[PDB]
Amino acid sequence: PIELKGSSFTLSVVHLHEAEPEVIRQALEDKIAQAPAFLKHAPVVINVSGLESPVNWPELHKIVTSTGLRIIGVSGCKDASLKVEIDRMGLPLLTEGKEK
Amino acid sequence: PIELKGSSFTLSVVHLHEAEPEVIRQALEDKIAQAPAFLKHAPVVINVSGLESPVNWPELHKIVTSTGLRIIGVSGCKDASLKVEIDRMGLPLLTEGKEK
Repeated sequence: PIELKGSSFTLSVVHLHEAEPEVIRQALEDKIAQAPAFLKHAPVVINVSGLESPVNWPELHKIVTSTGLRIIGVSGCKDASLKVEIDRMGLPLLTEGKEK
Repeated sequence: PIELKGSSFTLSVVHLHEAEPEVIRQALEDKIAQAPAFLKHAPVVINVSGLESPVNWPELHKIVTSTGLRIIGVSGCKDASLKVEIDRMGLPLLTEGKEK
């Protein structure tokens, strides 16, 4: 009645780099206008490896979703208390594979 | 400030087969007890290709999440009104790749 399998999926990953909350919002909006086919309502993994601790995750989360991007999970997290904040929302942490 | 990339992820996929709502719940619980490491709170893609139209998605959704599985997206959907019901929740439809 129920079967558990592994599978490869090709997901879009938004690599965030250290910047002011308003600069991030602006950059995301500009990218959605530039690439509407790829980014309008896009389900995405958020890569936070380019961010510097401490990350204000409730704020960043609200900025990303405010743009319509649907956050699948978060990759590149090393910081322990950033992990706690991500789990509090119940978002998966994910491990990336080869570029696709 | 922001970079868009493609990447491969290996996600767990729960292949659902046509069965009574209560039989599905039972099977999911048994699988969580059998394989707790792989399935307790597991983020998962739900494959509905083994299901027969019409699917009662609000009901099935509530049964799957009731067990603690976190639904990443849904794969194998062909039925058009099942797609509508899935989008109403804002869940991504996903395309599977090679077994991993």
